[PDB]
Amino acid sequence: MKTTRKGLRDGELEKDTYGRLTCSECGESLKKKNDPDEVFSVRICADCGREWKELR
Repeated sequence: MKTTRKGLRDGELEKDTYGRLTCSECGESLKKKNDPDEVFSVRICADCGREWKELR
């Protein structure tokens, strides 16, 4: 899954006051899904139709 570090530089994701990676295009905080195998957070945009890996 694409990493947030990349999306940010591209201008798709943005950091909030609480360091919450959300799609700057929508503004609304993305829905974080469970990650059993992944040891990090994952932000998926149901509006844009994409996913990003956020390292906490």
